[PDB]
Amino acid sequence: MDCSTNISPKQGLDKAKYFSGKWYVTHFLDKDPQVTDQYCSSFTPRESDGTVKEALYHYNANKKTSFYNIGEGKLESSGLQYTAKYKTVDKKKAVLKEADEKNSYTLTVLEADDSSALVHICLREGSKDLGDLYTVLTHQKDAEPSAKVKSAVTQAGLQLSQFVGTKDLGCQYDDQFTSL
Ligand code: HEM
Ligand SMILES: [C-]#N
Repeated sequence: MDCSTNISPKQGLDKAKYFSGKWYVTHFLDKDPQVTDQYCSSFTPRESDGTVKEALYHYNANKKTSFYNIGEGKLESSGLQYTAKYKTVDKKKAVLKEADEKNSYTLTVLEADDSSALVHICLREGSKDLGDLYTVLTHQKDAEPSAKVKSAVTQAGLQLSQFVGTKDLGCQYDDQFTSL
């Protein structure tokens, strides 16, 4: 399944609002799961001189297992958009696999304000797009997304009610891992 084509970062976005705190996914819209399991996610993005580093957590709400990654990529000349290669780590950040050259994701920020954000993620391996995801983000677990971000969903051509809301999933987070 092809990642979504009309995706570009919102211009005028202040990078300090996006590379701020930690993010929790409150809603996600996944185009074509080759998996039926539903996930929760939290991550902590930081940027310096155009390089983005982010600690990334996923919790499988069906199996009740968690996995961990560290992404690294460069900002585009376009604005708040980056393609990241990623390490696979354990909960203590010990590296299981280094980043490689075939596995990457491209994250594009479509809205970000003081409390909330809307991003798009296209996950790829080699010549294949593996996932396309929109995620609504907030800075605390189950905080309400802002009006601005709900408007950005509607402006992306989407319906917020068609996203999966993560509150109902019994999410568990590892706030230790996403600290720093
Ligand atoms: C609630 C939000 C999310 C959902 C529902 C979701 C869903 C998934 C699923 C189903 C997988 C495949 C797991 C497997 O079977 O190996 C996956 C992997 C992955 N996701 Fe997400 N994801 C979420 C958030 C994010 C975010 C925010 C990012 C990036 C900042 C991200 C980046 C990745 C990466 C890099 C992998 C590959 C991990 C690997 O190959 O081991 N995901 N995600
Ligand atoms: C995750 N995509």
